[PDB]
Amino acid sequence: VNSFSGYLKLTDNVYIKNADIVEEAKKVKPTVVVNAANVYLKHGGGVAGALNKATNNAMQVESDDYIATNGPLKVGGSCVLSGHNLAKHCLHVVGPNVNKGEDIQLLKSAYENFNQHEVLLAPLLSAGIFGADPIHSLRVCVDTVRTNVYLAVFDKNLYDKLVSSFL
Ligand SMILES: O=C1NS(=O)(=O)c2ccccc21
Repeated sequence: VNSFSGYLKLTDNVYIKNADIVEEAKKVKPTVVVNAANVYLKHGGGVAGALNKATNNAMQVESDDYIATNGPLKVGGSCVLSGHNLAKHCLHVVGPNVNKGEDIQLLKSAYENFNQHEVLLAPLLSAGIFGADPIHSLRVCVDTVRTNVYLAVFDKNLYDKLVSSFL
């Protein structure tokens, strides 16, 4: 038994809710929150900008030190950093950005990072301002992630479409 409340069960291991991931993280304080990162860990907008704002920019300060030491992530890759006031850890995962021309086949590689963590609070990778079809992102998630994932979908309209179209 864990602390996640109000989720619809899609599969053995995947759950979904219409929720602001920031507000969900603040309430649950999960072991792992996933960020929809870019390779530079520049948390300007979308999920990343909202998570970073909720940390009072501490996420960005830590991220800048990480990049200065290690260089950029790979598209499809990840790193584990602090969760600050939101979670124990933040798993920064880079899904392909369709609005930059990145290979959508890299979405499966992105979701494979989640399998290194027993439980995660996450957004749909490559959705929103990353330009991918969220229905596709949910299918890749279900077909790739084997650990327990709690998906927060900000947009109520999209949430209802994801549930009602789920196979
Ligand atoms: O894919 C998406 N995640 S979201 O809920 O932020 C959203 C809002 C509007 C259009 C698309 C999308």
